[PDB]
Amino acid sequence: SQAEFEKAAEEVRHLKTKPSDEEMLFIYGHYKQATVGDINTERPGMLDFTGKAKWDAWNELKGTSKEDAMKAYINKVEELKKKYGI
Ligand SMILES: [Cl-]
Ligand SMILES: [Cl-]
Ligand SMILES: [Pb+2]
Ligand SMILES: [Zn+2]
Repeated sequence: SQAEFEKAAEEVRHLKTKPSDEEMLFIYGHYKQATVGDINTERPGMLDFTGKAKWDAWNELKGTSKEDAMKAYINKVEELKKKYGI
């Protein structure tokens, strides 16, 4: 639900240990897919590697519905809370 999505977006900021870059990109990609939906931008160029990594994570989810990305985002945050603590 929307209230669960809001709770998860808050709780993920409070993990006691920083998740891996892969976990952080799962969170970023699904957050975008659950809100904007399919990627609507061009991949960052030049030396913006942080931007390219985020873009690639969101691009891989093209086709996923907002509702399914939201559910996966919430589930991942709950997984991260159990893994790292809050
Ligand atoms: Cl890193
Ligand atoms: Cl589904
Ligand atoms: Pb579905
Ligand atoms: Zn907070």
